[PDB]
Amino acid sequence: HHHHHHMKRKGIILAGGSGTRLHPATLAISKQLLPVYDKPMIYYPLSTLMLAGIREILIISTPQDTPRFQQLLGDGSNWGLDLQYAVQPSPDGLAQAFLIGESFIGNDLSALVLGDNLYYGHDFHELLGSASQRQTGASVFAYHVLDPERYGVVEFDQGGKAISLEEKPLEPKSNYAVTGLYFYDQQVVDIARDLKPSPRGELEITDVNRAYLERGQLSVEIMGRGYAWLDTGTHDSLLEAGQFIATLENRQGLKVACPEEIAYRQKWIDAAQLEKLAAPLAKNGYGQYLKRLLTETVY
Amino acid sequence: MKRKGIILAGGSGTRLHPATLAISKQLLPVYDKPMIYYPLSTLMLAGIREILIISTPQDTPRFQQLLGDGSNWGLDLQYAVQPSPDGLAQAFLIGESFIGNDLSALVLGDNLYYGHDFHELLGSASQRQTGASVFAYHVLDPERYGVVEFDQGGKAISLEEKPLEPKSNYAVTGLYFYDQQVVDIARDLKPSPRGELEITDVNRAYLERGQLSVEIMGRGYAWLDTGTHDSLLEAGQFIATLENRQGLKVACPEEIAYRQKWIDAAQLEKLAAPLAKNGYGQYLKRLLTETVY
Amino acid sequence: HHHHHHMKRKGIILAGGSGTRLHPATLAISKQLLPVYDKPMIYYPLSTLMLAGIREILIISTPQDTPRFQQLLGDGSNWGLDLQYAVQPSPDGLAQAFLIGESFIGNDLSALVLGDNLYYGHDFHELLGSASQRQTGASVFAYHVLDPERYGVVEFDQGGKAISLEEKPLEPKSNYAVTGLYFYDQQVVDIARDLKPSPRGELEITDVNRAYLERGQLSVEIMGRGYAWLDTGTHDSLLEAGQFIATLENRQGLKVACPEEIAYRQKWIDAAQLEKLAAPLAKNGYGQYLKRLLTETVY
Amino acid sequence: MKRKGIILAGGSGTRLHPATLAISKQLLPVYDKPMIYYPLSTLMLAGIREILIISTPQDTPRFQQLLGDGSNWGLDLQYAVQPSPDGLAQAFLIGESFIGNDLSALVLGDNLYYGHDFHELLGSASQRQTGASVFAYHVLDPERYGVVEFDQGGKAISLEEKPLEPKSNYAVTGLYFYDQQVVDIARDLKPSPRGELEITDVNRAYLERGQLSVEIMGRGYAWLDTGTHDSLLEAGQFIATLENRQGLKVACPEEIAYRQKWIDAAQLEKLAAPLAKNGYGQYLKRLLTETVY
Ligand SMILES: CCNc1c(N)n(Cc2ccccc2)c(=O)[nH]c1=O
Ligand SMILES: CCNc1c(N)n(Cc2ccccc2)c(=O)[nH]c1=O
Ligand SMILES: CCNc1c(N)n(Cc2ccccc2)c(=O)[nH]c1=O
Ligand SMILES: CCNc1c(N)n(Cc2ccccc2)c(=O)[nH]c1=O
Ligand SMILES: [Cl-]
Ligand SMILES: [Cl-]
Ligand SMILES: [Cl-]
Ligand SMILES: [Cl-]
Repeated sequence: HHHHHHMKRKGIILAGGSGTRLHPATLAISKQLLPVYDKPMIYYPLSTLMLAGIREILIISTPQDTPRFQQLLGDGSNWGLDLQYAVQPSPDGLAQAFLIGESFIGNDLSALVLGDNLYYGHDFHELLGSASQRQTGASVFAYHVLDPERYGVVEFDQGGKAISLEEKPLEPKSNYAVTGLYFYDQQVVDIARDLKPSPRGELEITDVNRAYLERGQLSVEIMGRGYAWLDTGTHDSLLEAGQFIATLENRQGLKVACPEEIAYRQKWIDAAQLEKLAAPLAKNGYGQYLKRLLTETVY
Repeated sequence: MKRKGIILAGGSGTRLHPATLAISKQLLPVYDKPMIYYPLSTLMLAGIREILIISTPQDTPRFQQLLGDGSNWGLDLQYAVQPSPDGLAQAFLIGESFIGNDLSALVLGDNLYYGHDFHELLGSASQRQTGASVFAYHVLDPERYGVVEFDQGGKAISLEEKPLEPKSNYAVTGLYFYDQQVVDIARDLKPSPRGELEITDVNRAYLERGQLSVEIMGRGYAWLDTGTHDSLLEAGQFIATLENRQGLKVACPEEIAYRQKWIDAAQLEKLAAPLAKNGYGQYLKRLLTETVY
Repeated sequence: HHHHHHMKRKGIILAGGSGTRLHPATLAISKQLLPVYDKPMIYYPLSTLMLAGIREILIISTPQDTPRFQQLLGDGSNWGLDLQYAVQPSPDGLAQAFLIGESFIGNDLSALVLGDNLYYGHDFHELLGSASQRQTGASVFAYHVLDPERYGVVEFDQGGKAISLEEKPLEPKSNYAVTGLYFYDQQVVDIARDLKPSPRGELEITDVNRAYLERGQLSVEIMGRGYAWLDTGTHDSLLEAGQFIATLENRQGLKVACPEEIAYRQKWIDAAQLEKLAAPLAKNGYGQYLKRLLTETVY
Repeated sequence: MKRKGIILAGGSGTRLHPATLAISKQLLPVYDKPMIYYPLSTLMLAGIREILIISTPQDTPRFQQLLGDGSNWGLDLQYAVQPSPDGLAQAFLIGESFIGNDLSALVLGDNLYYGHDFHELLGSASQRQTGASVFAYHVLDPERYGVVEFDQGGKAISLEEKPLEPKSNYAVTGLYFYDQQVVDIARDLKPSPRGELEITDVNRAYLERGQLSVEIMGRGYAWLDTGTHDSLLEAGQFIATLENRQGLKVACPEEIAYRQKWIDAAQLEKLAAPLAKNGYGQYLKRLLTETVY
């Protein structure tokens, strides 16, 4: 039948099971509900989507922990967002987010973020706003790491054009890992639907990204060394991520990934709404921070 | 007589929100294990195997999920709820039937202890069949705690809960040993000016009869609580620095049960199987074949 | 007499005494020779000047420690720089750098950096290159901090124009501290010469900066929250600075403030020279890093 | 008999360059004090007051500048040089005349110890008038150290220096107590395959005569060395976490001398005056008026 034709990019946060890998620390709750310093891990990637201008977001978690994500985040209305929830019964891979979120996505552009990925740096807002406005094809970010063999790895020719993607290569072609933030057009769900599980039994995001690469529709932007991309893969790196955020925040007196703040700066909530969000947290440093935001100009 | 143990793992209010909005503090990790493994380990090192875990209505089921009935670790665990955070002394009313006619010990669910001959420092408090024993520890900010005053001869003469003008820098730690008198003392407590049933009031009751032993926990011991986001990060880094230097874990309950002969080599072997692919299971398997002094 | 008229901006690092403040840790050596993680503190501000394109640099230290700075840094030729040395017998204030360095500066533009100031962030190269190219007036950077009362503080009108500078105000007009990096034109030495000591007995850089402000020649650029400006004011912040750098470097496998690297990327030294600098450090991670730089493209 | 002490604070080569290019590692800070305060404090806690400090030619004058003749702290300090890093056992040749006919103890200038009843753990090694005493400690990477093998009954039967295939995870720490035999044993040592005079060879010489006491330093003690940039940062954070929690310092030599009665309240008062405006002087002044148990 006939369709008609007349900002809308939707977001997805994958906040499912980290299996048994960080057990026993994660036996009683999801990794993405563990705090990084002063706030739940999931505030960080949520803030990343918000900085990209995305207000309609699906959170994918396990059946066991969806209610706790719901208690924490609600339907998003407090922060000028709309948050929806979906469950992932079995951790069958990151590309399953698109099958799980098919109805949520509809006919729109989308972005996927890993619920345990934290980014920090300058003009991040601008770096994200950019990729979001590129409507067709896919956009990813490559970042120089010490251990590229743990990641999807991008190979570049001498001109600096991406020419290949390999998932966890034993002999990486570069030290450039693909980060856990992905922007996609309307082709992604069909590409995902045609994926066959890898030898590990999982539906691989690198296969989605390779599909765009083969079509000549993959933009790979370098996220330079002056950005911090932390993930919380080990107990040791989770501790480092906490110390990192604590050092920045205690130095600056400004928070990284405060959603109330980001919504306020985006004009998604007003001063009066922000004041209401501060009232219940007024006795701790978090509510006090929100209060101070109403009476200060921050450039 | 036998001594039963109680871990109070109740609500920290809104103090660490939003980090703790979703889940209680004592279910969160300190480095590589849930915070509550640490006080549980403290009780186990005092030789206590019958333990009641008290937490909020919402999270008691989740402590139950995490720890089970304890039989996998040669423990006997029971659970109870504290409907509202109305004071630490409520532990003895909530746990009155659990305690029965036995000796007891209470540990706070967010207290972490590290040091040498702990097994021995606890055993000597555990051995007193009469009176109460507590530990005093020199801190920078005594006003946050129950504060003990000593006379010139080193005798404890007063306790004040969160004084505006502390008499010393010696705070009472969150580990308490009691005789058969504590339930009856807790039953006669009146709420304090802050609307709480105070553990310090209990301790003062023993002090007034000359039945409070106040042992000094020396500077060569580490007492950490997880009261702020900053100190929480400090506790994790501390445990990480010790464990990665030594190749030995602090407060691994499976290891402690095994060393106490509460489980045998074959039970530990079974416990190691689920986490065989990660560091924790690998650690437990290694405990089967290594002599550690 | 008649003068004639036909990149040349010179740099100065103040690396003098921190008094007794960090004693006893600084009894046996200068604070600016203490390592921050894996390299001496002074590598960081030196790298900052290098990133600004400055190759001619004066290091001001105490008589006691100048030889150790000389042993460490030499005359700069190894790194495509020229380094000169001057002593500050008594810690009489930061603005004394211009009287001490008067002959070094000559008729040129200049930049002053504090030897204990560390900066990290994206397009820092570009942010510095910018200020260096502004030839007339002065350029400074303002950064939101938790404790502005410890610093020179800048006040802005509602339009965002700087209107006042106050040195360590008990009641700061904003949370914007002036950072320890300063770019000056040819007027600075005369302004410094006319300074009278403050009540603390010191020649204040904020008085120099106010002089430019009163003339309408002070540019104050915001260094945003996605940049890290760390100083090493306390034992606690020195520890945090070390952990910060260690987390970035171990994540990325790239160093912050490696002068050999920066000189190589600036074309001030070639591959063969870099190879020679790596030979003596070949057994440790530092020399190994320098070696890897010859065989890798880093964007 | 009296026991003299030696701190070996010599060169770490190019291993931590460029951090240590300008100055030796043991002059750098661990948190708030120079690294060498920590082993000095260890000797002082073992009751040792006559101490020889051995370092590189370049930096001995700077240890002399930092520490003086020790009389301000009720110590008797002397200095000597190790012209080249030719093995720890060189300490006893360099210090032969210093030692004379007395008992001795050697500590490495970059070893940091923390734990309870250290004063007591050292005093019991200090009391042996015959033989040698060392401490073994469970580590993750024993191949970096002198490694001790035990039989089934817990007896030390072998030592290997940096084995490719360690017999256990028990490393010998950098603190050694010796009787009058050590100089003569060191004098007969031959350089090892690595061109070093080995402390492990000295220790094996005592072991062969059944005169090596190998005490276990338990897991409740922290032994830190500052061998890598990473571990250096871990040592500082560890000391910071303890000191800021307790309001008490680890390895403050002025305090240790005062508690040992080597200086009096009036001497400490004078020592506090120079740094009165910072935390360290404020700490020392506070020690005059506070009972710390
Ligand atoms: C640099 C870290 N990112 C970040 C930024 N940039 N901002 C400023 C900002 C948010 C949204 C719209 C305009 C400005 C925050 O408030 N919180 C943040 O966490
Ligand atoms: C280092 C803190 N304490 C501790 C000790 N001491 N032990 C040894 C031990 C446990 C039970 C019976 C005998 C010996 C552990 O296994 N785990 C520990 O956490
Ligand atoms: C982001 C931290 N700054 C930094 C940067 N940007 N670079 C890249 C660079 C240096 C000079 C010219 C072009 C590129 C380093 O090599 N070391 C650094 O420390
Ligand atoms: C915590 C490590 N040990 C330590 C101890 N034990 N003491 C107490 C003490 C010193 C000398 C004689 C009697 C008592 C310190 O003053 N500083 C210390 O660093
Ligand atoms: Cl920014
Ligand atoms: Cl002690
Ligand atoms: Cl960058
Ligand atoms: Cl122990």
